Parts: sequence; structure tokens; C-alpha cells
Amino acid sequence: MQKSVLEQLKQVTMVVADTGDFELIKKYKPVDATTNPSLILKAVKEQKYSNLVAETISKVKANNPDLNSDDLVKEIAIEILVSFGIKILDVIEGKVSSEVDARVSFNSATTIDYAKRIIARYESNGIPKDRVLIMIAATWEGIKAAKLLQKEGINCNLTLIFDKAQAKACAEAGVYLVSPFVGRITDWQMQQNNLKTFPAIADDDGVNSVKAIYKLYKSHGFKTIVMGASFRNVEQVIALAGCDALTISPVLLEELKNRDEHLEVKLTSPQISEADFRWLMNENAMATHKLAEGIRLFTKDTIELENIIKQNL
Amino acid sequence: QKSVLEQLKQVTMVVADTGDFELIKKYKPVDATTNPSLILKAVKEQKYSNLVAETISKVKANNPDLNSDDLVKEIAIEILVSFGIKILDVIEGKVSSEVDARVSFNSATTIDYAKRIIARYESNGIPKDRVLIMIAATWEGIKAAKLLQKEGINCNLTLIFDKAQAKACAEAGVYLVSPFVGRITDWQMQQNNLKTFPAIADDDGVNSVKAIYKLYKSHGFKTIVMGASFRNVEQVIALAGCDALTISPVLLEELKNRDEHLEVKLTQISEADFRWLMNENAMATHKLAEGIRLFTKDTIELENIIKQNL
Ligand SMILES: O=C(CO)[C@@H](O)[C@H](O)[C@H](O)[C@H](O)COP(=O)(O)O
Ligand SMILES: O=C(CO)[C@@H](O)[C@H](O)[C@H](O)[C@H](O)COP(=O)(O)O
Repeated sequence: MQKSVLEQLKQVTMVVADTGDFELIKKYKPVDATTNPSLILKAVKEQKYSNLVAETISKVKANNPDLNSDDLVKEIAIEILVSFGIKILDVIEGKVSSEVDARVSFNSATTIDYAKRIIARYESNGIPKDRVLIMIAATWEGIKAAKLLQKEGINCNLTLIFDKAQAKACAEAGVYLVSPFVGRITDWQMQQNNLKTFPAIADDDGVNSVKAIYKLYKSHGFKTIVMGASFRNVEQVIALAGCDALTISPVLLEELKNRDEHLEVKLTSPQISEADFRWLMNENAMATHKLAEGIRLFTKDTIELENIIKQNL
Repeated sequence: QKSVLEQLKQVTMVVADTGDFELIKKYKPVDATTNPSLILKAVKEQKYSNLVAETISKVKANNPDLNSDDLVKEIAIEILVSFGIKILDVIEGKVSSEVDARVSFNSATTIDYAKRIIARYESNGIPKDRVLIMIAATWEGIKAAKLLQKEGINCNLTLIFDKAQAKACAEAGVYLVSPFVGRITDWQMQQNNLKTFPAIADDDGVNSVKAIYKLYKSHGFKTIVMGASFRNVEQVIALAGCDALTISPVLLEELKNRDEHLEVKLTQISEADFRWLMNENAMATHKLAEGIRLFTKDTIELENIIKQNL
């Protein structure tokens, strides 16, 4: 019963596919999947699912002849987000992550409203909320929004986690899952230290970040799921075998599928006030920069999606 | 022929950026600014070791109830005030004194620290009109300044790297803003490994202050625009006509010794809005945070010096 590294990983970690390409999701059979604004933009622009995109735009237009261009564009954007999520849910047993508009990242109330709008759109298609994770950037405001959403039974994926303080604050808020990044932390490490080659696993700041969060969570008995995200190579993924969950790009899933060696299982202070959180984040130059950058990048891709929608009106 | 320094004073309030008060006299600035790094420099170089020793003795005597940690904190405030008092003896205007950078994300502790500085000045016979409380321009610092201004305490909002950030300060009714120049140019040079300074027209730091000045003038904001952080005299000269400019003693000396003609060049936001606009500015996001970290490092070093002298 010898198995590939991918199949072995599934025994010790919840394998999640990081893509909007639902057909690819099929050849890897992950439990859950994650979409994000950049992945949705790629799914909209690529030829593969051009029919689905055109149909979604046409349907929303036909069913909302009274809405102005601006309101119509936002309606179409959320419908596209949800349409890809539904196609993904049709091919997996688990949940799909759908991200709120990045432009609401510093407003808890508008984050809550957008989250509820996403959930209502899934519900109108017969998808229960228990199959969806609302993805929210882990700014203080996003964590506050998630805290309230969880109280209403809406599970959240707190993303763009770069510091153990966010992770701790998210756990303290009772969120369903956190997505600490790995690759982007390693990117900063290489640029800051002028590293010509990729660091050894023991020295990889990204890998170590997830390990520290996992250790923190287990020692405190937190039930929030730790899902490593953002990977540069298969070695970083393999290094976190045993983590609660790992969301992995199709390119890397294919690499894992084709490897056959045994997979070694590697994974087996006061409450945070707003001022404390902000201080701790300020102390971390990398996290300060990367959280902000992540929000800007998703915003750029969401604005491009809006422009594309407007071009097809 | 008038020196560039003399010409600058005709169109801009010249301010000395130093805690080394004996150097101030020869430039005759209107106001002066200290900051945590400048206070540390003055203490480390030991020219004012007697002032430091006398301040430590006084605070101990007047505070028999404080433990070691609390005593050091009180001495740090009194040192800030002692330097300010000495500066006020040699200038006609105001002196800026900065709150502990460690309170930058707490409006309440910022307010009380500011009030403590003012109370120490008052106890030493200095009226509050002669003092500006410096506060980093985080949202929390701006909210603290809004309350302080209502209570008659004038504030200097510092570590300003973005125009929307400066607008929010003006909307809070602050007395003065300190938009930085040199640190913005540093970011620009680092981004592209530039070995030479950019042309003035292309200098992001100079352009930031020009943009803030233009906004304030067109909108009628009464907050004073004071450019700060300079790498060379050319950046100072480029902003001639600005409301105020705070300048190092080295650059004041350079201006004093230049005699060419000086061309005069310069003649609401919610919390969520503010945070969004800052986030859109990679440089400002980085530099504001960096400034707080650097001032914190220098405040900790000052505390360590105090501890060694108890
Ligand atoms: O965090 C999640 C889902 O939880 C992912 O979709 C996440 O956004 C992506 O892994 C990252 O944005 C990818 O970043 P990068 O590795 O391409 O720099
Ligand atoms: O903003 C004020 C006073 O209002 C200044 O004291 C300001 O802190 C200093 O000019 C800067 O910190 C100097 O930084 P740098 O030019 O040495 O990088």
C-alpha cells in the first residue's frame, strides 16, 4: 500500500487546493479549496471558463434590469465569486473559501455586511453556510468582524497572517481558521538578508512562523485550524506535514502527486488588546509591510475585475 | 549680500532641530524641536552632564514614593523638560517635546503623558503656550491631539509621510504638522539603488511637503506646515516659503555660510478612511512604523543611561 507524498499528506493534514480551477481540483481530490481575489481574476480572464463568466454576467444583467452600472457591477462581482465557489463545492466534500472585497479591510461593519451578502448568495443557490468560509484580511478590524460573524454561525478564514500576534488575536476571537503565510515571509527574509539561494528549512522564516503558531495553538488548547498558505516550493509544504491544514497551488499538488518517498510527519503573552496588537504588529517590519501589500494587491485585482465587468456590459 | 539663512527667515519660520541648546543661539531660530533621538544624542555627548545629574537628584528628592521603574520614567520626562527650559531661555518661540513613542497606539496614555509633560513645565514656571507636545501621527495620536487641543495644549504631529495623513491632522485642529522629507527621499533612493540624490523636481520628499502645503493653502487650514528631516541644504532651499522648516545645526551652518540668491518656491476623514489611505502608501506604512521603532530604541537607551546614573 505504498502511497504518493500527496496521498500520505492527506492522512496527517487537511489538504486544501489553492485555485479557482475546479477541473484541476478534481485530479487532486483535496478536502477544501480556497479562492482569493487574485485567483478569481485569473479564472475570469483565462479562456478555460470564459463561457461560465459570460453566462454569469448575462444572467445577472437579465435579472437586474433596474440597477445602475455601479450597483450592477458589484452584484456581478459577488455573483462571479460565488459561481466559482459553487463549481468548486460540486467537486469536493468540504468547504470553499470566498474573500470579501479587500476595500472593506479597515471597516468591521462593512466587512460583516459583505460577508452576509456572500452567504446569502450561496444560500439562494441551496448551499448551506456550513460549506463556506468567508475570507477576511487579518487586520484588527477584520478580526473584530470575524468575532461577530462567528457568533452568528458564519465561519471565517483569517488570511494575510504574518505575525504570531494576529494569529493569537484570531484564536482569542474564536475564528474557525487562520491562514499564516509562508512563502511571502521567506520572500522578505531573502530580500532583507541578501540571500542568493533559498534558505534551509530550519532557517526558513516562513516555515518557522507556521511552526510557532501551531505550537502556540496546541499549548493554549485553541481549536482554530492552522492552515499554512503561500508556498514557493514543495519542500516548504513537506516541512509542515502534520499541520492542521495546508492550502497548496495546483503546480505544487502535481509535484506532490509524483513524489513517492515516505512523508515524515513534522508537526504532531497576555490577552491581546487593540493597542497591544497594533504595537506588536508595528514591531514587525515584515508583517507591517506584507499585510498592507496583500490588501493592496487584492484591491488591484478586484478593481481590474470591475473594469472587465464594465467592458462586458 | 544676505546669507541664504537670513533670506529664508524672511519667508519661513526657521526652527532648530536639536537639543544642544548652546548651538541654537548662533542661528537665532524662532522655535526649536527636540525628539527622542536628539535628546539621546545630547545626553550621550555629555556636554550637559551637570543638568542630567541635577535633574536625577531633584526627581528622586521629590518622589520618595516611586519604585525604580517608575522613578526612571519620571526622570525621563524631567530630562525632556530640563532641556526644553534651557532652550526656551535662548529662543523667543516654542519648544517641541515628544511623548514616549511606546504609547503611539494608545490615545489615553498619549493624553496623560502629554499632560504630565505640560504639568512639569508649569511646575518649573514655563507656561504651556511656549510648548508643543510632539506625537506620532498614527490614528491614535491624532485622536489624542484632538482632545489635547480642545484643552489648550498645542501639538506637533510628527512622522507625517502621506497627504491624507496630514489632512486628518488638520481636521483635528492641530497646531502644527511635521511632514518628513529626507526619510521619503531615502525610500526613493533605496527602491532603485540610486547612488545620487534625485533632481529636486523629482525628489519625493520635497514633493510631499509641497503637496501638503498646497492642500492646506487651498483649503484654508490654519495648521502650520513644518518640513522636517533633511539630507542636504538643497532640499531645505527647495522648500523656501514653507510656513516653517526645522533644520539641523549642521544644515543651519551651511545656510548661514551660503550667500546666493534664495528663490522663494512656496507662496471628513474617518478612521476607516485614514487607515485605507495609509495602507495604499507603502512608503508611509513602512516609515511611520519604522519611526516609532527607532524613537523607541532611543528612549530605551536613554532609560538605560538614567538607570546607570541613579
Ligand atoms: O490564504 C489563502 C487561502 O486561505 C490563499 O488563497 C492565499 O491568498 C494564497 O495562498 C496567497 O495569496 C498566494 O501568495 P503567493 O504565494 O503567490 O505570494
Ligand atoms: O519632526 C521633527 C520636529 O518637529 C524632527 O525633530 C524630526 O523628528 C527629525 O527631523 C527627524 O527624525 C530626523 O530624521 P533623519 O533626517 O535623521 O532621518
